[PDB]
Amino acid sequence: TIKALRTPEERFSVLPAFPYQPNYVDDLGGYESLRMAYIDEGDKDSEYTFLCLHGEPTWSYLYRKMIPVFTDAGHRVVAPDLFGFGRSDKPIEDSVYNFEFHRNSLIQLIEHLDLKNIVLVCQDWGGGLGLTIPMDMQDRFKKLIVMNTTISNGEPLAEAAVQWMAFNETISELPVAGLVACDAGAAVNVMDALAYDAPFPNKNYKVGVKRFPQMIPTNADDDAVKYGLRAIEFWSNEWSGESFMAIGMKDAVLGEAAMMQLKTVIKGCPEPMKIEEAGHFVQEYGVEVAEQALASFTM
Amino acid sequence: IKALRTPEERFSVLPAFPYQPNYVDDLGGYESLRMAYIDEGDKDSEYTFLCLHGEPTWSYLYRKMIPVFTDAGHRVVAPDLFGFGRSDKPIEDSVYNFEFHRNSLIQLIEHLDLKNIVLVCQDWGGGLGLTIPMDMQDRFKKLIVMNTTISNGEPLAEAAVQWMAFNETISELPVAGLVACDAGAAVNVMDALAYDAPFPNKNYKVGVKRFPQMIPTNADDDAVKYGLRAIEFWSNEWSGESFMAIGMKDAVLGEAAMMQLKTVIKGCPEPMKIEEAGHFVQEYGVEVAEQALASFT
Amino acid sequence: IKALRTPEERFSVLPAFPYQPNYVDDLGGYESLRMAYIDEGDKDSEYTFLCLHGEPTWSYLYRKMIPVFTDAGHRVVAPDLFGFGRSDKPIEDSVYNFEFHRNSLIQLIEHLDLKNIVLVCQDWGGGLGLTIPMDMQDRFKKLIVMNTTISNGEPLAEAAVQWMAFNETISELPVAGLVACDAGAAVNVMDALAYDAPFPNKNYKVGVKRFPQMIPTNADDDAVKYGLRAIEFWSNEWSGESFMAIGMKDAVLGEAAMMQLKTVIKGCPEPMKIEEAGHFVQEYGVEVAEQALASFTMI
Amino acid sequence: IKALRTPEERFSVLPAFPYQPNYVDDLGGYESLRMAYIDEGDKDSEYTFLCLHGEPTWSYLYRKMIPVFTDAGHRVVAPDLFGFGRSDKPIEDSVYNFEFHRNSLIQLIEHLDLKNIVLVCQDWGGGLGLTIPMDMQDRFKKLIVMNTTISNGEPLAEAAVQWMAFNETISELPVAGLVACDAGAAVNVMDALAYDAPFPNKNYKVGVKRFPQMIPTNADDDAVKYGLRAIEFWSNEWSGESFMAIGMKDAVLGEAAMMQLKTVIKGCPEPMKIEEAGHFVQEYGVEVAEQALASFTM
Ligand SMILES: [Cl-]
Ligand SMILES: [Cl-]
Ligand SMILES: [Cl-]
Ligand SMILES: [Cl-]
Ligand SMILES: [Cl-]
Ligand SMILES: [Cl-]
Repeated sequence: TIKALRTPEERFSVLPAFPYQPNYVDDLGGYESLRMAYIDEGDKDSEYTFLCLHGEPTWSYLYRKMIPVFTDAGHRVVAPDLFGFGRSDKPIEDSVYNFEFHRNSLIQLIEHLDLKNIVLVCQDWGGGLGLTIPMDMQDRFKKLIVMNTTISNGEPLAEAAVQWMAFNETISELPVAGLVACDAGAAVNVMDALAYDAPFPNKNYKVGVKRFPQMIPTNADDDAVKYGLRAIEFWSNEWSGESFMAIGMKDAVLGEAAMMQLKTVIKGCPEPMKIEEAGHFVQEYGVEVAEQALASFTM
Repeated sequence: IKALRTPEERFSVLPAFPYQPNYVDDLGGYESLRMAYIDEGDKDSEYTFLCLHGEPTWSYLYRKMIPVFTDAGHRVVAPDLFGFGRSDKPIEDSVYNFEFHRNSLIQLIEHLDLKNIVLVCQDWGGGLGLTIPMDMQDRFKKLIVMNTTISNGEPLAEAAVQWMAFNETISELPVAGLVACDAGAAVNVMDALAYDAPFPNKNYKVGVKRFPQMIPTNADDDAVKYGLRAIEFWSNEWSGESFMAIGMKDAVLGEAAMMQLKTVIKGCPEPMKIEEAGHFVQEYGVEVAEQALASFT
Repeated sequence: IKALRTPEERFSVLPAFPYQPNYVDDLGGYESLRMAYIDEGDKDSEYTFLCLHGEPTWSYLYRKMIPVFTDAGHRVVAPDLFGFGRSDKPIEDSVYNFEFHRNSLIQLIEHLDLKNIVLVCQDWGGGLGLTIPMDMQDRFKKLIVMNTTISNGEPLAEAAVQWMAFNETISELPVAGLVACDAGAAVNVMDALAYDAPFPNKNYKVGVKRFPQMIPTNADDDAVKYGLRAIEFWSNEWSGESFMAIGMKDAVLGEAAMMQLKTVIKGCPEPMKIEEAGHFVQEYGVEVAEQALASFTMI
Repeated sequence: IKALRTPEERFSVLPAFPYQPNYVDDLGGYESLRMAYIDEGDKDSEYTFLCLHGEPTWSYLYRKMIPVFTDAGHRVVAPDLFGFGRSDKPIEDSVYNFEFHRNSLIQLIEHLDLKNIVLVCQDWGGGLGLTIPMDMQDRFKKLIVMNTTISNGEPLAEAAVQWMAFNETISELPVAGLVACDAGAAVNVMDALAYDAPFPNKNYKVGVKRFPQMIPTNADDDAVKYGLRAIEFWSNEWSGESFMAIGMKDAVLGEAAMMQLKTVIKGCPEPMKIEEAGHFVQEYGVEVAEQALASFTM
């Protein structure tokens, strides 16, 4: 009963670099009839499942270069499109989108597919949300691949983050393909730009895109920080898995400085892979990340 | 003419393009269709740089070049074609064609009574604009030409055919995406905002859709009829100064196309070849405007 | 012939080019001048990819292409021209000329009795190499061609004249600098080390100095005499398959020069145009090797 | 001091750096070792921008910044360190060390009697230069800092250790190659020529070889002794204005290392973060010089 738009299917008819048939779930508890799209590739009896979480303003298409590396190695991959993104349904009311709304959708998806032996792969809000999940499902998660992201700790926001919020407030709507192409350079072509704009025929479809910047916590009393501080405890003290970090250096907000701070709270995190040519959207340079992660790991 | 006007709020964040736009809505034949244009520098300047955009851009594309020209004491006129920028946008596909666009520019030129014109063009800016001086010879003095072509009715290159099929298969062209993909580090997200600004949705993009369809496949197309006469004009009648800048990272209208063009422009000096620039040469255009001016008398 | 041999210690750090070099020091006419060449793949392979470098490179330039060819079951031969790479380096200016280089390659071909050759060339690799098949038509089956030209005697374009004057004004050409400037992110500092490795000082660079001087300024030059015959061969006699890849960021031998070249190669398909590649196309050469092979009927 | 002088013909093609060099060869302690330096702008300018290069560069690195400073009515002094640029080049390994370099700069400063100094530094330029104001407090007014660090004795990051082992294992460092790899499109072949110009062969590169060897691995090192006293100075005694520009494409002294540095510079505003710039920030330095000047009260 949540008012939402479904992106017309013709928007997805030209996706040559992402040739997976999407799967759908529309009975997640609390979200009844809101349909979540997700990629599911590799053998269901694979030992390990790579759960690949996107953020703002992307979808599972972002993971198109990483997915084949994981499936070539004999693993399963699950890459959902968050509500408001990709091929998932898109609520049209501002207030529906929040930290809890997104986090719980992922928790429900995980329990719906009964995912186990999970390698969490995350970036941006993918990590902001996703890194807060294993603490409440410890037996499901075994390893972590982390890219440009952060866990909210409630500290005053850096100028770059504040500027980002004010930008998204002032503009008519965010140019989604524009933003990604500006970040990724030669790693994104016009076919990719088409794919990134595909979910959003107009601004009525971009309420989730509008809401993510507004959701960045400005005080310690936000859900993002409440969950965040518990997660930091989990990765520092409870976590006993293997991790791998890849940093896109051309990121003024969640680049090297923010990632190294994050590394300090992930117990066992080895030396990060630092990709000088990569921006915030690390997965556009993600073949070598997926290869090196796998080589580093004991599968 | 049935058309949409882009809401003004779309243009409220343009820090790199701080000109107040001018408007004309009584061009002969286009009555009530409002054309937006930049007009900067002293009206009594010796020379006027007439800067013509193509697909899928607007006068914003010239924002780096304009200050170079005005700093040197000249006037600049940079119109937004109908279907683009802040101009009105016809909603019927048949309204857009080679004559529709060419005549709009001819009318604008006569309306402002532009004289001592330095034609600056690229893409359809040139496809159209390079066909104009032959029919108004005394108004044009010099030429700055960037990645463009004059239609000659020859077989289409494979890249151009692929471009047409792309635009016919997709839902709509990702405007900011395309420019950002082409121009790399020369374009930021504020620029992407500007390029997407004219087009709240695909109903505003009928002109953007039509440009690729207009690429001529028949020697009886107006583009080629005008085109062949233009080639004669630049080769035999033109007596002005010219300067060419080539964005090398262009698979359709790059070096090969530009060198062929140079052969038909009498007096055209050695081109400036910008290895880092793509099709949208004006995003690398400060040094083009500087070198053009230094080369010119 | 008086020459210098680059000290072996210069080549001790080449992790991206882990082939043991072969040597030949009794090529007819070049007695005791030792030519280095890579030779990889089964000797009885159907086809041999003969990969010719130009100014101021060596077989290292082909390091990304070689594994693609050998992983498809073919043999690869990549010589270092005299004055370059691991080959011996004549110290007298006059020894280097079009005939000197061309004949060394002809002698190497006969010495190894190479047959079923796929000619891979660029720069002087092509300027020289594209003139060889007309005098050994039975040996050559296919062609992979990148930013190069065949001399026709026409007045030189301004860029080429500027290149000759710049070479003749400077103390010496900065070898690694030039390649790194051209190839961008496709070359790292380990690659720069490899490109500087042949040349401890300018006494080793007489061949490097001579190549720009050899660009023909009169139609009686050997480059043009052989050149015009070659043009006839590719346009009327040649009956093989070809594939052309153009590095677009090349102000001298880019798109315009390569399209002119295409007109004289009978059967040459639509070129692969690489927007991110410069003159040194082989630094972007994985995809060139892959696509060449896919385009070819390798039987 | 046994040294080589780069033959003058090496510098005959420098169209992007058309300043006539000045020389001093009687710096106290340095025998007749001749140091080259650029000195532009009016000699009586209020402020002098002292622009310090590091490994493996010279004053040429500052060619894009110098005109911005001189256009604004200021003086610029940009020395070539001994072993670099047009300066003389000791041929013995042990002559190069932290003290050797630091004292050369102190002597140059006292020789020209430089006064209202804006310290501009990067790499060893900062490693050395940032340790000088604490012993000449009255002569320094402001700071422009780019990808650099002050030695604190803490464990080396893996990338730094790898950098040292690289320089040990190779025949010699490809100087133009390294700079071109870092700066990309901001450097052309004419620039590559300028960067290789000081070094006809490895005999001229002893200072280039020695800088990586000089990186301190633990707290027992002159770099760190000076370093820890400098950190105190910038944190507690410094009262001037500062401006930081970070080249983000730097795996060693990029955003993480620069933000750590910012914490010890009292009054250091938000850094300018240049996504396209590498370690050699000055190759992207026009906008750094412009924004520094706009940020400053002079
Ligand atoms: Cl719907
Ligand atoms: Cl949808
Ligand atoms: Cl966000
Ligand atoms: Cl078009
Ligand atoms: Cl040459
Ligand atoms: Cl160092």
